[PDB]
Amino acid sequence: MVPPKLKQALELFKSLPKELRSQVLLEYAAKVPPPPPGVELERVHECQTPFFVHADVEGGKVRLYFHVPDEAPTVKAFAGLLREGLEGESPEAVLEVPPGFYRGYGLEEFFTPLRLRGLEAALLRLQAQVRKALTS
Repeated sequence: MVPPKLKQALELFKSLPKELRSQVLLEYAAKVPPPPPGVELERVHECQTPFFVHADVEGGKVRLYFHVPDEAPTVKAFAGLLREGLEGESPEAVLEVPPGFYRGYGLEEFFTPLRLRGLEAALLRLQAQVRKALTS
């Protein structure tokens, strides 16, 4: 099931005031460092913008990597929220995460049911990139 680091962010979100929730989603993106030189990110067709993600596990922790060209706030926001409650997590917990772990809160109403389509692909994709790690 979804980890705490995340459940916390979400729980805190649905708990935080909308107005704030907005500023929160922003901060998150602000807390999104760039990937290392070499790593290869896969574009997320599902999403309109050229959103590149890359899930992996080094040692015994997961390593999330996002790349936003237009540095979209709504695109980065999520990308951040993902790592916010995944970065450092396990490759099994990150997989145990459903494609709609933001429904039981108040994120969907933030990134719309459309924008989600793309954001989602992010997880689904990563989750597909993790399976490898398991036996990488």
